[PDB]
Amino acid sequence: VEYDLKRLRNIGIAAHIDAGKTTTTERILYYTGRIAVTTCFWKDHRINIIDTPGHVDFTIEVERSMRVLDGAIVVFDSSQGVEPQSETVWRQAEKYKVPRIAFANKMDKTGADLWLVIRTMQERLGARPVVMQLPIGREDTFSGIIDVLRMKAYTYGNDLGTDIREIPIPEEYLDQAREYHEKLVEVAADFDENIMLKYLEGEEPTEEELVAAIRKGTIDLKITPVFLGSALKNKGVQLLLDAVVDYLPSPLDIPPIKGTTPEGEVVEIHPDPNGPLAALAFKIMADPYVGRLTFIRVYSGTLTSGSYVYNTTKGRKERVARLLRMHANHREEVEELKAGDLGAVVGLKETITGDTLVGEDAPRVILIDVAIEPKSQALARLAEEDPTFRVSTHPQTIISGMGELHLEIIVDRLKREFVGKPQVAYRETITKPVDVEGKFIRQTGGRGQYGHVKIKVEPLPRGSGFEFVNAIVGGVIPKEYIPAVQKGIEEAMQSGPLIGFPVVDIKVTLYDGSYHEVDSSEMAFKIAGSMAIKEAVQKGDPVILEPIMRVEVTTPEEYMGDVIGDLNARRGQILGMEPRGNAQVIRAFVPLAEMFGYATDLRSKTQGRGSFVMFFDHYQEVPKQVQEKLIK
Repeated sequence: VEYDLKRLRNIGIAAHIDAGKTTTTERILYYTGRIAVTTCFWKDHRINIIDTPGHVDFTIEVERSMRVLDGAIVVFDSSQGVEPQSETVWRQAEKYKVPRIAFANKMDKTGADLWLVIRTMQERLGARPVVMQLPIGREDTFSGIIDVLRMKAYTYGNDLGTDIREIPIPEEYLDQAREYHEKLVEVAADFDENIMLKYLEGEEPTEEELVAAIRKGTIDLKITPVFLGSALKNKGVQLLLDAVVDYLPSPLDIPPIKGTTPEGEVVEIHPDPNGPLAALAFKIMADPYVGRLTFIRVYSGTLTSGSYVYNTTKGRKERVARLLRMHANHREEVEELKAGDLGAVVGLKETITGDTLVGEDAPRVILIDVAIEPKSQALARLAEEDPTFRVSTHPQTIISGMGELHLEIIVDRLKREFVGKPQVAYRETITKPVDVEGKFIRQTGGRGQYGHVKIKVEPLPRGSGFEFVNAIVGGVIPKEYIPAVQKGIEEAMQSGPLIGFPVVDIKVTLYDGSYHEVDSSEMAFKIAGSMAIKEAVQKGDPVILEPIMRVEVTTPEEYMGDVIGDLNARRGQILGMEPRGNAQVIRAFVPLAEMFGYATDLRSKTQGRGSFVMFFDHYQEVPKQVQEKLIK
């Protein structure tokens, strides 16, 4: 027992609400247990069920769940083979090379057709599905299940799990079974010479040889075993578990994690339990009792309860208080988890998500501007984990950042778990130097105020910041007011003359002005300060800056032309492309303003088998034809 880096099946049930992700989890977990990272045992192995995002899209969150897992059981809804949805989910496991197997769920629901799945998987995804098992009974008849590798049936006696008897294949499926068993002994062959030499001879091979070779190829991305059953009817669950132990890679099967070490250089973090530790923080979940739980993954070394760790990605030092293994039914406080395994280190503050946690003796290694925004309790927690969004100032409630409506998730991680105007991040700038002037002649009723400055606004290199300098010689504007001025100015850059966005990249030089020996004030040189600007922005040929992005749309070659065409309409600058195994990805530079709704546009133009992703690339003007629209 204890541990073996070998007996470690780190998995995630990559699916969707519907395909039956949860119940494939509920049911898996129910059986282990008898005979954000749950765990348990199955026939000598520790199975680690690293919860997956499963909200169809949204990558950074999806991605994270993908680089911390090893297998990936993709469950398709039998009633419809690769429904557009399951495809992208596949696509994610594709982009990350995630070894996987597949479950032909709902194998008793009307639509039910194993082959419809295999057919589609072979067609649309273009993967080489092997055929591990055959169902007995049809859809609303679905009783037993035929294992074509060992040649034996499993007749589930009911929709509970209170009955199950191994049986010799009922002769009604003797031939069909025997046909598929041979296609199997044949795929094996591609992967194991020794087995082919026995195929060419009618000499059936060893079960190991078979199951072992089928194992090599899966872990190799050359095939994708397929199993079938029914979660909510309790047909095929156990077998799905043996599949996991049977063909999924353990931590030493995958390829070692690179990791940045200073002096740069990227290196190899292997799963050595007797070496210097290196962990990663992937998920944080506040706990009602015990509180803020950090969910780690131990890449190198061993982590022991009560140990001083050091968080490379943040400077802090941390005392890993105690440790916890979440279980379906009972948390499990433990004394140490060596490289390969994962869990909860309770008591951590300062440390976040995506953070590397080394040892105080180990060698230290580190393993967007949020451009869109709408309008006490909540926001602090939803800020516990999510180094992405931002609680921000501005003229007044503005959750801000990242991918369209991931904002909305915060909204349903708010008003559910706990508006309007999703807009772009424009800026404003002058294009030609302008020299100006402010004045303020008030009587305020009884106390005369006065302030008059003369300035010179100029364009500064895109990227340069703000610039204030003084030309006032031997006071004409008494040294005391200059600051009231720099502040009227500093307020003006909040809301540009045009569309009212942050005036940027300018060089304000104060050079002349005037004052009254008693009528002046501070609030008078702040007023004229904030006039000298607004005028001087609307009088230096004001522009509007905006976020040209960098998209990553993925179309199976099938629509790959009306995309590169509609993409074009997006003021887009397609620059390159590459083929992602099956389909093809076409990167581009589409001006952020041109993309709201885009989810849907790509949905349509491709039978929803399309997925884009975008990361803010930069700023640059927008030509009059746009600015003229924008300013209207």
